Amino acid sequence: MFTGIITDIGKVDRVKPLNEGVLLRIETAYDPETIELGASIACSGVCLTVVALPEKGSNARWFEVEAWEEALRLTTISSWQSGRKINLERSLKLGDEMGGHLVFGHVDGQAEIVERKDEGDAVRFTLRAPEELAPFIAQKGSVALDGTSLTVNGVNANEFDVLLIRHSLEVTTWGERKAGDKVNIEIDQLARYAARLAQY
Amino acid sequence: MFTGIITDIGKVDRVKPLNEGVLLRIETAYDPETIELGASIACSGVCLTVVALPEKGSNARWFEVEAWEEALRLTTISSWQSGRKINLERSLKLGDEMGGHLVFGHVDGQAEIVERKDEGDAVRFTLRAPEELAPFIAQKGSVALDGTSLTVNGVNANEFDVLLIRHSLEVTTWGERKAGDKVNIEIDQLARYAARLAQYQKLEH
Amino acid sequence: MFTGIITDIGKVDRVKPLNEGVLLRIETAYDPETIELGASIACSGVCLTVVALPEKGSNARWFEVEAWEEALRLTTISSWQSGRKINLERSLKLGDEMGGHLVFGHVDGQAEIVERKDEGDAVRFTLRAPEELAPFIAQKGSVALDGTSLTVNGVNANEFDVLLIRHSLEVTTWGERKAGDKVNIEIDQLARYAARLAQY
Ligand SMILES: O=c1[nH]c(NC[C@H](O)[C@H](O)[C@H](O)CO)c([N+](=O)[O-])c(=O)[nH]1
Ligand SMILES: O=c1[nH]c(NC[C@H](O)[C@H](O)[C@H](O)CO)c([N+](=O)[O-])c(=O)[nH]1
Ligand SMILES: O=c1[nH]c(NC[C@H](O)[C@H](O)[C@H](O)CO)c([N+](=O)[O-])c(=O)[nH]1
Ligand SMILES: O=c1[nH]c(NC[C@H](O)[C@H](O)[C@H](O)CO)c([N+](=O)[O-])c(=O)[nH]1
Ligand SMILES: O=c1[nH]c(NC[C@H](O)[C@H](O)[C@H](O)CO)c([N+](=O)[O-])c(=O)[nH]1
Ligand SMILES: O=c1[nH]c(NC[C@H](O)[C@H](O)[C@H](O)CO)c([N+](=O)[O-])c(=O)[nH]1
Repeated sequence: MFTGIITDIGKVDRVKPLNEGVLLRIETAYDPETIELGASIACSGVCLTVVALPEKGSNARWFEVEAWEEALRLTTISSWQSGRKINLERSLKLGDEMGGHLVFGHVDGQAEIVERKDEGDAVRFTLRAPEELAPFIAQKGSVALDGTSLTVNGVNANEFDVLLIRHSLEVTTWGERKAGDKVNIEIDQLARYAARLAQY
Repeated sequence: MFTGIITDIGKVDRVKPLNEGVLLRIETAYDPETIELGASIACSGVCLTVVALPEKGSNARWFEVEAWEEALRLTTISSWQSGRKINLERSLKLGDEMGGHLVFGHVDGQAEIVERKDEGDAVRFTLRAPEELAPFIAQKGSVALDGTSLTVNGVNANEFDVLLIRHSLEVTTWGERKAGDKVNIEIDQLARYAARLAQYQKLEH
Repeated sequence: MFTGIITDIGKVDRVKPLNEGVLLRIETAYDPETIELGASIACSGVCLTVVALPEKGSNARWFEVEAWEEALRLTTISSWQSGRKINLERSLKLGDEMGGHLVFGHVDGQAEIVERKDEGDAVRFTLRAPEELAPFIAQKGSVALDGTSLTVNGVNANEFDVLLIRHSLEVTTWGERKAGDKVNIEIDQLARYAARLAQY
């Protein structure tokens, strides 16, 4: 589990093909001495488990993860190539506060940025989400876009807007986002359960 | 408390029947110096208390647990024989990373594997959950199956699917699971809070 | 921080009025050499700081704490008189085992015991929760009642059930608890998250 508070901008070093999957090497500012093997890291909102770390003595700062069929089909990982900057977040530690938005790294699909407009030192992004996600939006709660916890402001069916503040643009990949870009979308976990309960 | 991140594959050494209970001796890779009597260890998702350990200074690596009436009835434990491989997880300590979700080790019942499909080096498992548990299983939600924190992908009535990654298949008992097998199911406690608010709001109006 | 695993039954020796507060002197079985000035101790679920200790060379086994407006308003502290037995728990350190659940020692309010019923070695307590907390008390959920980590056995409107085992009744103030008694209530992190989302 995560909080959607991005702590690093990672970089895709290499993409290696696996049997119906990809091996991703991600460059990070995180100390590999603080990353245990098997740790869960949210990579642009995708929960992935660390499978390899640099050799003892090596000055390299990377971690390796494996993205399989569900992650490839639904997430932006399908388009990831060497040089791609990605949002990073470490798992929530027992004792730390949960905050206003829990993020599990279970992305529903890809939302598309249709408009980017500057509003002072902040940037308003207008997005379109897959049709099936529309009833979860309009509820105007919090959403995880590329692993970033964001408040849903205006809504028109499957179209919605988010306001990215100066700090968020600086410390996340949102500073380089533009119209046409695909982002990972994760609907609020409690809202998922509430909607599933409503079916019965 | 647990997170559903399996850290060892234990092996059932001894199965001893007691008065409405069973004494289980589990061989483990865990350091005996890290385990004290009264410790809680999730055994294939079942929270069990350590009742016996090897002698002070011994190199033997095992721990004993007792599964009573509730555990024997709701869980897969009733079928556990000597040689059975089980998923193991230590209780969360202050400051430990919660890699999965909040897992309590309180198994709600048993889910049956209806299909095992290869997805390259990953494996898709289709499961049938008890009817009562179905409203708590949501698409892209969390579930603890044999104590393993997993993302629920598709859901159709009381049937749902999960994708077991290569890493999980290698470090858990999921690598040997097949169609027809019964697994321990613990629905996400977060779903109970959604059900509670909906129950309170219904009683209100 | 705390886990809800009570380690001592303290006794209130003195209740002294302060300017906009209350000073409490608590007798404890804790080793006096292990209690340092400024240490956090959960007193019937209320996180309070040690303000005074016995002087150099004294054999006395007490500690002093100060309760302010928030604690006096929300907790049972306002009703505490000399001779009152209270649950005690020392603060956790990074890496400590957590036998109960995550307890911050920040009580949300007071729950009232409406019924006490024997069930073999165990005792079933029925409690009335404040209306603001009631929609966030769910079955199988963890709750801190008088600082004791307990599982919610059943729910019904504003009422909920907890089952107190023989050991818990023996080592905590729950053994002397009766119908009509007010207890401190602290909802867990999941309940707090659900309450925060409903508030938003
Ligand atoms: O393919 C993977 N999926 C994993 N999880 C599920 C994944 O997050 C979802 O399939 C994705 O978010 C799309 O829903 C992984 N871990 O959890 O560690 C992992 O390492 N690899
Ligand atoms: O720019 C924003 N940051 C927000 N949150 C903080 C953001 O998640 C972090 O700054 C970022 O993840 C980097 O840590 C928002 N909400 O939480 O709703 C929001 O609407 N906009
Ligand atoms: O039978 C037992 N049940 C226990 N707990 C409840 C058990 O987890 C559930 O009965 C089971 O998960 C089914 O719901 C134990 N501990 O908690 O330690 C234990 O040692 N033995
Ligand atoms: O195989 C998977 N592992 C996952 N997580 C990690 C898994 O719990 C551990 O690898 C395992 O418990 C061993 O530590 C998943 N998600 O978290 O979503 C998932 O969907 N599939
Ligand atoms: O009145 C006090 N409140 C304190 N904390 C907050 C207190 O726990 C809450 O007000 C109470 O639990 C009600 O929410 C103290 N410390 O933390 O040390 C203290 O010493 N005194
Ligand atoms: O009597 C109980 N003790 C429980 N836990 C142990 C209790 O917190 C301690 O015995 C006590 O705090 C003294 O250390 C319970 N749960 O944890 O759920 C419970 O429901 N009932």
